[PDB]
Amino acid sequence: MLSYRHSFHAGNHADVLKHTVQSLIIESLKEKDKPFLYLDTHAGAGRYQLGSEHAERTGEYLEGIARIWQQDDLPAELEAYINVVKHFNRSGQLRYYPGSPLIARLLLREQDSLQLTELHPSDYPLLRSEFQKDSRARVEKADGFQQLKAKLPPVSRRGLILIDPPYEMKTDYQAVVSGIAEGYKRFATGIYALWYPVVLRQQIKRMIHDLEATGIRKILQIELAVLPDSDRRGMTASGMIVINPPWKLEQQMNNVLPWLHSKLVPAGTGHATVSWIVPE
Ligand SMILES: Nc1ncnc2c1ncn2[C@@H]1O[C@H](CSCC[C@H](N)C(=O)O)[C@@H](O)[C@H]1O
Ligand SMILES: Nc1ncnc2c1ncn2[C@@H]1O[C@H](COP(=O)(O)O)[C@@H](O)[C@H]1O
Ligand code: NA
Repeated sequence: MLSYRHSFHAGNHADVLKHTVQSLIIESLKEKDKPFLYLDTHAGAGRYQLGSEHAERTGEYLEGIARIWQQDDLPAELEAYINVVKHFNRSGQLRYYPGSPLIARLLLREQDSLQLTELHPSDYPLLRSEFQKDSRARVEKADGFQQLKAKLPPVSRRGLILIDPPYEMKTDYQAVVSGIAEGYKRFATGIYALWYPVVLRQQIKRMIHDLEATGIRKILQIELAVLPDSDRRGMTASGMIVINPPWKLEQQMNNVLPWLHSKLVPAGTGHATVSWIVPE
């Protein structure tokens, strides 16, 4: 029961990919003056201490955000994201990492809104504090999957829905698919971004098969692996599955994925790909 702590992983290569994609979608949504909703089902604490015992135990951020945030040849597509990270580390030392809600908080406009949920009794109060002074946001201690029913469609009728569970419970692999189906039924023009870990490739193949079976079209897959697939314990890769991606996203990812992979994976192992699960 909610034993997962994101602090162990905050700012690792999966977070870099996830937040790169999140930021690019937000920038696309901002192109039109009309307001939109940012809905984060599994929101986390908001920000993470990289000097914490958890972060330093794995040191995963050292192979993630650390490898790109001070690069002089940073691709333009990453500027919005990296500028948020720099805002939280103005000393130039890498000490704090902004989670999805804070990236959203700093990229959204005055007219936009945020709806965030987190169940963990350490992380929810921290998330609440991050948004006490920002009336654009609503933060609730409740099941994120339920929000795909309760909060869609938004009155603004525009939005990004980030679904980023920890997959501590293996039912998550089914729940993300059923949850997307329910949300899509209520709000078919929404942009849905689903993060997934590759611990067992067969789990992911089954998940993608289930997603195809919903009949939903226009499904883009973006994956970055630091190691080839393995049956061993660890996560060798992660990806973003994006439903209704903005028209530029595929090209933007083709522009930045090789650079990202070269920086995050100096040994050149694994892969990085963008492809359609379901076209048109
Ligand atoms: N059913 C559920 N509803 C809401 N939060 C959940 C949940 N099950 C697990 N969680 C929380 O989901 C989170 C996944 S990590 C979230 C990271 C965040 N989206 C970011 O990018 O920074 C954990 O904080 C965990 O406590
Ligand atoms: N966000 C993440 N980033 C990197 N590794 C992760 C993440 N979530 C889970 N893992 C790893 O995936 C493996 C399987 O998780 P578990 O079975 O819960 O230990 C463990 O090695 C975890 O550390
Ligand atoms: Na996770």
